[PDB]
Amino acid sequence: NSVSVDLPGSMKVLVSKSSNADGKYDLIATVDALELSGTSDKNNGSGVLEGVKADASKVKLTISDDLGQTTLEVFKSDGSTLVSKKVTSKDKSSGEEKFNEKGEVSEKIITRADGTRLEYTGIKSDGSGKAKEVLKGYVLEGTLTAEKTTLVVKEGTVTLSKNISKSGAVSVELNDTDSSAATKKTAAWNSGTSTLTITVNSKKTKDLVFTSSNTITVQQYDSNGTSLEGSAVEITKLDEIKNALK
Repeated sequence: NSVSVDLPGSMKVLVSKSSNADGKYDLIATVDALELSGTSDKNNGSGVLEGVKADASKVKLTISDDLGQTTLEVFKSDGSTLVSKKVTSKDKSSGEEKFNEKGEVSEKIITRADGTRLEYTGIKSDGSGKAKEVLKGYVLEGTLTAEKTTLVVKEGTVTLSKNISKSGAVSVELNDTDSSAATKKTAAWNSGTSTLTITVNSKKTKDLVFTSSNTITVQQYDSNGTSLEGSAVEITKLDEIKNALK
């Protein structure tokens, strides 16, 4: 008469209806094809379950006390060193890591609640590596250091750099090697509205907004260079970012 409990990370746990003589509850779960089991001092499905892979790697599922978060770990066959770790947090975002022989992270894939991703690969012991942000319709590529992620789009002599600091703060910059005052793009970043305003020949030409929904929109200014015109258009493909940089 166990009770099924729904968990973050698309998993379920069965918890015993009543406790044992020690006051503890039995837990069972099946993850992929793997049977895991454990015992808990709570009655709600939280606690620790363990099992093994067919190749003898140890597996542990840890469910936080309030059911808000789950962690699914795989270890070497003696249980000592991590091989992989997936944490699903209470917003249903996830972080999935792989580790090298010394337990150092070598890959980290972050999936946000909206499905956009940050993919960090080839991570070295200094926390540097390759980076990709996977948006709806397009990807942005660049690098990771312990200070920031920098994602880069090039168009003509313009380079657009989207920075995500180690703290998560976004900033964007634009650099153009065009020397002609008539055509050279410059830009200013407004952190309060997450907006990059591009200027050419001393007039504002467009606002690129990096939204909290992990989209980018573009809106043009009137020929006066002071009032926005029309309405902002959501970028759907990388070509449209490049178009905004022409």
